[PDB]
Formats: sequence, structure tokens, C-alpha cells
Amino acid sequence: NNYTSLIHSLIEESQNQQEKNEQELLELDKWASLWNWFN
Amino acid sequence: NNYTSLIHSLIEESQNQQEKNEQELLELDKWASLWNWFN
Repeated sequence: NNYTSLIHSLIEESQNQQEKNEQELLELDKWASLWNWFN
Repeated sequence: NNYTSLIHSLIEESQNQQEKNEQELLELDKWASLWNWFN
């Protein structure tokens, strides 16, 4: 019934994946913007 | 620039999504807590 500990682990996993996906998206934007500074 | 709003449209959609998945995980946390408090 350890479900409570595991469910909380899933919650954290869900947040680690969103935060990295978003991080990486803003990496792209910085680069694309520096890139468009020349184009 | 339009890569920027596109990046943001994907950052927003990734937020809403992550929040829905967290809500369905919270609802599972409710049922495991109910399971527990009974028995």
C-alpha cells in the first residue's frame, strides 16, 4: 500500500521531466535569437 | 523571431499538461490514503 511513497516519486519524476524539457526549450531560444542577430 | 512564440507556445502547453498529470496523480494519492486509513 506503499502506493503513497511511490505516487510521490511519480509526482517528482513528472516535475523533473517538465523542468528539463522546458530548460532545453529556452536553450534553443537563446541560440535561435543570437543566430537571428546575424540574419 | 517567430521561433520564440513557438517556443513559448510549447512551454505553456508543457505546463498545462504537467499540471493535469499531477492532478491525476493527486487523485491516486487520495485513493491510496483512503486505502490506508481504513485497515
